[PDB]
Amino acid sequence: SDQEKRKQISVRGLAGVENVTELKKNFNRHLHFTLVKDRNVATPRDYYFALAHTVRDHLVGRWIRTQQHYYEKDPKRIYYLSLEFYMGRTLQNTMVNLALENACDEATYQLGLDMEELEEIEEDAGLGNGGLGRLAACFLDSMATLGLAAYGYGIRYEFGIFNQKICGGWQMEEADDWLRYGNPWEKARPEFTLPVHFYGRVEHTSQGAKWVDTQVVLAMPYDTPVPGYRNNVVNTMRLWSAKAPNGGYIQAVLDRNLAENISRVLYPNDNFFEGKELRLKQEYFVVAATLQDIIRRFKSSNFDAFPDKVAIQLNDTHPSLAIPELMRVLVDLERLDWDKAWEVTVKTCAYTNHTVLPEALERWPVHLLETLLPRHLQIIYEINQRFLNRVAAAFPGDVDRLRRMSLVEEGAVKRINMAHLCIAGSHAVNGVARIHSEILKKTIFKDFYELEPHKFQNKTNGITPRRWLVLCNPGLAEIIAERIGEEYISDLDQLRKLLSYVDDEAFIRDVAKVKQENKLKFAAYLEREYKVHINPNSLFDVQVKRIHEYKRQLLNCLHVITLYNRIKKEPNKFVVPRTVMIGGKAAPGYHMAKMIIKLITAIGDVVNHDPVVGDRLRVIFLENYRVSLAEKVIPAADLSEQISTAGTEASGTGNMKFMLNGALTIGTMDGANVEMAEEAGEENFFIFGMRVEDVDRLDQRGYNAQEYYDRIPELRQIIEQLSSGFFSPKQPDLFKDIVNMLMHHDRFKVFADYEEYVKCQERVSALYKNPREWTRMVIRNIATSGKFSSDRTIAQYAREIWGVEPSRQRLP
Amino acid sequence: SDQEKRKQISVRGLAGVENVTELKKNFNRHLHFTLVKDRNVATPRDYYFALAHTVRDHLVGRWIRTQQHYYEKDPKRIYYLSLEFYMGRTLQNTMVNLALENACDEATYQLGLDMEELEEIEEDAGLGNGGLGRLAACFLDSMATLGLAAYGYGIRYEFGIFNQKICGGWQMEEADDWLRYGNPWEKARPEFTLPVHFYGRVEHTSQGAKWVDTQVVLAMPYDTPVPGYRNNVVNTMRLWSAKAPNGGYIQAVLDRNLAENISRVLYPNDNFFEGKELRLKQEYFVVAATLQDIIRRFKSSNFDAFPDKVAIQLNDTHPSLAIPELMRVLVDLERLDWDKAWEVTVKTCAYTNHTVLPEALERWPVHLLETLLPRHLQIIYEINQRFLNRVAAAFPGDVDRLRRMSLVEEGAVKRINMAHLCIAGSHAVNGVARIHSEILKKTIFKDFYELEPHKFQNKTNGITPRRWLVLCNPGLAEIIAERIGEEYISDLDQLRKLLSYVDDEAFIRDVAKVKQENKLKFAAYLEREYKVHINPNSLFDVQVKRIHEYKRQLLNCLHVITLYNRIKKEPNKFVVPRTVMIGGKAAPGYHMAKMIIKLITAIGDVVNHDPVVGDRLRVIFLENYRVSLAEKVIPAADLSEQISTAGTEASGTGNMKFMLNGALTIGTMDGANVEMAEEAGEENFFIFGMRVEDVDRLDQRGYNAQEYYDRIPELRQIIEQLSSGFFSPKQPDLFKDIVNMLMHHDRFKVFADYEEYVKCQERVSALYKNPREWTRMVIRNIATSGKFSSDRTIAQYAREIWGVEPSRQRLP
Ligand SMILES: CC[n+]1c(C)c(C(=O)OC(C)C)c(-c2ccccc2Cl)c(C(=O)O)c1C(=O)O
Ligand SMILES: CC[n+]1c(C)c(C(=O)OC(C)C)c(-c2ccccc2Cl)c(C(=O)O)c1C(=O)O
Ligand SMILES: *Cc1c(COP(=O)(O)O)cnc(C)c1O
Ligand SMILES: *Cc1c(COP(=O)(O)O)cnc(C)c1O
Ligand SMILES: Cn1c(=O)c2c(ncn2C)n(C)c1=O
Ligand SMILES: Cn1c(=O)c2c(ncn2C)n(C)c1=O
Repeated sequence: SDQEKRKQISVRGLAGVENVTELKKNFNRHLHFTLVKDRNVATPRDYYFALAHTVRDHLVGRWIRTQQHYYEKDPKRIYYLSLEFYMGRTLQNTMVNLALENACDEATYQLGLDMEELEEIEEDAGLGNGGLGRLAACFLDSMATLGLAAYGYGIRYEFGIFNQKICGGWQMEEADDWLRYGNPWEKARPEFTLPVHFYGRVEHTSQGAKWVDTQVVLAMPYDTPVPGYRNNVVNTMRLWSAKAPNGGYIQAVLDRNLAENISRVLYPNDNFFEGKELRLKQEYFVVAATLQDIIRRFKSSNFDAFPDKVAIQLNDTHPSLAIPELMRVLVDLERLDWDKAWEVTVKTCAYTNHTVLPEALERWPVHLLETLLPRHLQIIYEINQRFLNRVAAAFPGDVDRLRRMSLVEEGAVKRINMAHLCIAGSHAVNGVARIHSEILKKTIFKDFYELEPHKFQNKTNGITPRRWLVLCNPGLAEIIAERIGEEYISDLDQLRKLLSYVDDEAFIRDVAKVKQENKLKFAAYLEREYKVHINPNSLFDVQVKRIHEYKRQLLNCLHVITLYNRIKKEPNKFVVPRTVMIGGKAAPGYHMAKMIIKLITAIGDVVNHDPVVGDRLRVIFLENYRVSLAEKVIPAADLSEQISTAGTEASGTGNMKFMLNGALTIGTMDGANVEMAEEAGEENFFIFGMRVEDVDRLDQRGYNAQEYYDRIPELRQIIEQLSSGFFSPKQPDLFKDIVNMLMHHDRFKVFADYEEYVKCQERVSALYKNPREWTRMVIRNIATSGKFSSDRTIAQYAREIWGVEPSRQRLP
Repeated sequence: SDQEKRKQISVRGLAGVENVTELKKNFNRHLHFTLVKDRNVATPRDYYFALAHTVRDHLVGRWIRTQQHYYEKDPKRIYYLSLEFYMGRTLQNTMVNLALENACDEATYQLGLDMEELEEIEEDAGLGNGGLGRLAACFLDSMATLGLAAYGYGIRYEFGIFNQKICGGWQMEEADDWLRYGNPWEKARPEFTLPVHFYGRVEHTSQGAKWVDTQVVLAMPYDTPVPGYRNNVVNTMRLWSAKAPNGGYIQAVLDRNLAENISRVLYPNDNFFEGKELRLKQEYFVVAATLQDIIRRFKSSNFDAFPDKVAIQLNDTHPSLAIPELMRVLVDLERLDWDKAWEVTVKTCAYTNHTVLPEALERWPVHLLETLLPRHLQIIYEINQRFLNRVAAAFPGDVDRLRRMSLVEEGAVKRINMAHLCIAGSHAVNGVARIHSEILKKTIFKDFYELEPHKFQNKTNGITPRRWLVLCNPGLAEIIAERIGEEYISDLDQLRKLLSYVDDEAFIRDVAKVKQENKLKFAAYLEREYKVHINPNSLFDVQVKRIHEYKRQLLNCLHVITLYNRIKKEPNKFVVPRTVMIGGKAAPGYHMAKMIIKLITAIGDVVNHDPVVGDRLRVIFLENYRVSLAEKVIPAADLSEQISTAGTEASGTGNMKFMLNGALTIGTMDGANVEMAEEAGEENFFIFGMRVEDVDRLDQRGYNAQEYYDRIPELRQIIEQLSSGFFSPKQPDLFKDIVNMLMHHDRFKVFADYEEYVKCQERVSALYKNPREWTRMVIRNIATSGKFSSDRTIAQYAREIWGVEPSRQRLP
């Protein structure tokens, strides 16, 4: 009796067995009881919510069963700490991974509703800036699919990356109020709310050190379920929210907003460091809370065993404070000896580097750290002293090496090099692509690689074949399925078997049919939502990614102006029709990126209205590029632009998405482009321009953009057009800053790759003129994209870093 | 087909038929699917939520059916506009009104859970300061129970009235974060979000006037269901939330908090005007949005008929801007002629006055109104000019009357008298108790009553017998039920039949048993939650209400010190044991009220620890008095303190709650005390002190507190104790401000009612010495409390103001 009567309370029976009858029944239940509405007044969004709740209900039993499982079994747990999780929409992905997509589709049909229309109501969970944030998301999905006891820990931003609008040809930012109508996926967990301390001071009592007189901010966790692919595994992504603890009474209540501002907005900086204190607060916030929850879970089924049960993976140096924080807790609170604590920390943490550009790396002024986190700065200084002590003993007399490896950067404003802190405190540091990992060992991390070679590894990036194929390209996924089955969805290497169809007329006809369907659908979407008309019988040339100087959208601009100038030159000469699409957001305070977006639209203003050009060349800027737009435009792309200056793009992932969806790649030998060309065969790729050693040689003697301007008539014509106001009649000097940078301050040598790029583009159109051959080369790409599935990347992290074994064994 | 297939989507079948089996089934469903939890990790609060969701599900079918009904039938709609709705908890009230209390109680029993424990997890929706806010709440409940198409419109405050804590004997305020774990009762309605304009300017174009260049703030409505008593009627309370519309990008996103601050906190001022701009914003916010929604509903099944379909009731002058706003919309937007629009407005609005104290009435400086609401000030000036024109024609030559009746108050700071605006723009102005309504006609509103006598009415306040008897006092409700049935719950006048039992030994034994049970329960609650020990065999003397000078808690203080001094004087003389309880909150910036709370605890510090006093007299301050605490302490009260200075308390409602729950009243002839004494018979009451005419006479010759001090030795002793530091040893002069006020600046003549009060208290204890006679007099009170049920008050408002007929006919 009594406590035995609570056995009734169980997950035992849910909404049935996963079919149409019960699904409709539950959709109805949610529409009336959850939305307190009826068919007469239900709005489309209401219907979207009804469906989402019905679908989420299917997650619960598995969600609870999975966490119970990890508790029972107690496997080593993997913690992915990141300040970004670019998740995009969840509805379709959840249905796909639970195998409910067809049933929901039928159920909503019989209820007279259109599921596709409803799925469009859901807005992106854009809690990320780009690559790094999307990778976290692909990683969550792969770890679930691989049966890993993995937890994604981040910040629940009230406002994700701003929604971009184009006004007058310029980018205008708008707050991304994504939680306005609520979030059907998350589940708050008040009982797990934790305190995070700021400021205060440090007093050294008999015992040890004490952090006193601090300002407290509470961290409330919100759980979102992450389902593996049909294995009945549902993992958790825990995002922390800032809550105030509990000039007059009124103002004091209004001021609660100050402490809760911590989790308000995602800093919109992609590959750029801004040392704003609010950002440092967000970083410590997610770290402190996350570590408390990790230790709690560790204590609930001494610290010697911590590394055997815990793996903390740092996505960049953003959550690097986890290293000194873990030490603070172990030494200050758990009273462990410094060295034993240090051993534990290094064995627990592993750091992932995502770039090599100096401006993108974190260097926090010490004054900011001493006022905001006094004891962390003290611990960092002690970590430094003991680390430098080791290099001094390993390289006696090498004082300059000491200076270069120090965690502290002397100068006008003393700063703390976060990347150095991570290497000292992690047992593994990794690059995200073979070429990037190698550059790390030879350049920026060279000193460290010499002191501890074992520490450095490579983990080439990936994307999940679920969201990035099955989800976004059902057509491609089905034709691939009719030939080789469905086992590829969680074994992408099987795509290899498609090579056997390179000469199959049916498959060749199918691949091209699917691509043109997607191109048709995307064109319909653009005209409906933006009243933008694009020629579906043109070659879709697409470059989507954040606007950057290093990504060289500018190089792409030079090419489209060349295409236009050549046409005007020889109007009656035939050219492969092209629809050049460029999309991506610019960080708010990044002037040049904002100038580039304006140049793109400026070019379009001329090109798209020239009667002699007509249907032959259209240049359009895809507004507000985000995960959901990527799922639409990438499957409709013919040519994938991946033209970053060699050695600047650590890896790239969009490149992989394009390859997996039937697009041929034109790019440099940079990041993962190198490994993609190796997998398909360079004969099936469109590699061009300088190689890393080539830019290095150019650097040694000096890059003089004037030389290329003096030597290339076609290039001179374009710059003259830009300078003279040909693309800005009403404001002639509008692009002077772009021209000036190109001519005298181009760190990315655009002019130096112009000629080879244009010629390589000629060969792309030459191949496009032959559909059959274009299609056959596409096949050889898709068939070799298998190594770029995040399941492979994750399996390597697991076995080579975390020390855990992946598994595709389903749960009941 | 197609649209005929959507007929399936219906409320048709819910969680069954309202019994234990299905209830458990649904509680379980909610615990797993709604809370994403299971029995192993479910927290008590989780269980509280599970139950609340299960119960709320029972509301939906009725909720939808009721609104559908009003749409179909299209009755005249009643809109209750108020800046406060003191709703307290909803769980029990919902169960009670739906007749699910027993089933839920059994269902939770079989699931091994304790419903009472779970109900305590829910916190108060304290969106009110006191009487005025509670009245709105009682009114919502009565209008539902009476089958009226009524809508409560207010502001969804993120923070209700602060939670009061006592530290060092003083009140400390804490933000009331009532939405922390969510609100299971409300349902947001994004699709009904509306824009509210501020600042800007007015330009007069050909057509008319235009309000341009304004700052916009969005108003998102949240619906809470309000169930009638077992009639299947569920009405709506719509509360608006502030949302920003859509120094750098980051700061701009953080600054969204400024516009959303509008609905952040409830101003904690009870009976006091503070002209803060943020308050004016809240007032316009609720008015603008509410009126847009009202006109929408009016247009969706010309304006001549507006008054026949709409009734806007102003709870005080807080939402008075509704008058100029309705004119603005009708003239500016709907282009109606001024006079036709004015006719419409007056016929639509009716104003309710709640006080007579000058400091509690609204007078907004014109400079504040011209910058924040330029066109409203213009419309107010035009309303004034035309109103003054009428009085001038009705009283030719009376220029001073013009000056006194003007909506504009000249002087250093020109201001707008809101009360005057309401009288000019309402077809009915009403007081809240017979004596109050009469004072209005003779004093403050005299000029207006002379110009338009038809306009002035009285509507004596009430409380709902559901929350205030059935809910809070099940014991009393049951014994009353076993004698006369249950029809009284919605026909309180039936309580009259209890007079027939005044000499029934069974009933007399029962009434006293129920009261002692409640006294026992309350004592248990106080010791458990506050480790406060109270003698259950003492007479519970209780004064709970907001701390005020006019409510005279100070007079009560003088009495308890007298009780203590008399005991010390004659230690071995027998005295009726008393537990004097005083509770209530002080507005943050109200010094004297804060000094009073400190004096109360100070007195307790001496009294409660004097060994010679022992169990004979205990003085305790009930911390954080709110609706839920009222439901606990009032049913356990023996003596109800209602001692405001005659003519200051417009009506009071707590007085009614005490009478309905078996407590005898000691009070002045003020507010509704007068009508309560009339109903029970003054022989069954404990009326004392000056009458209105007595304070007026004292005012004419001047109030000299020194006279009473010179003439009353016992009074002199107390003041000497206060001044000398007897109740504040460590800080001798701690209460000098209280003494000084009493001696020379007492607007409420405490000293003048001291003697009669003490003597009247003697007669209370004389009666308490005779349980049988005390109980019989209690019976005669409860049996005559029937006129004070809000159902009666509401029925009068309906028939005499709104022009609609109440009804107890159930819906299917
Ligand atoms: C006690 C062991 N855990 C387990 C079996 C969980 C569970 O049943 O979760 C289901 C409701 C999704 C889960 C958990 C525990 C308590 C409150 C809320 C959650 Cl969510 C966690 C966690 O940290 O999240 C566990 C852990 O490990 O400490
Ligand atoms: C179209 C007529 N109304 C009606 C039958 C309602 C209803 O079915 O409500 C149920 C979901 C609780 C209700 C309504 C209408 C549209 C969206 C949300 C609500 Cl809530 C209202 C309202 O203003 O609240 C109605 C009104 O009158 O305009
Ligand atoms: C994949 C992805 C990225 C990263 O793209 P790269 O071209 O590798 O820089 C950025 N944004 C979105 C929305 C993505 O889906
Ligand atoms: C009824 C009520 C009031 C009003 O009480 P009065 O004594 O009439 O001033 C104030 N506060 C609460 C919590 C109430 O329930
Ligand atoms: C110079 N600069 C910036 O100023 C910048 C930026 N991203 C954001 N900002 C503000 N990037 C990438 C950049 O190179
Ligand atoms: C003088 N005074 C105040 O100063 C006050 C108040 N309520 C709030 N405040 C700030 N009351 C009722 C009051 O009489």
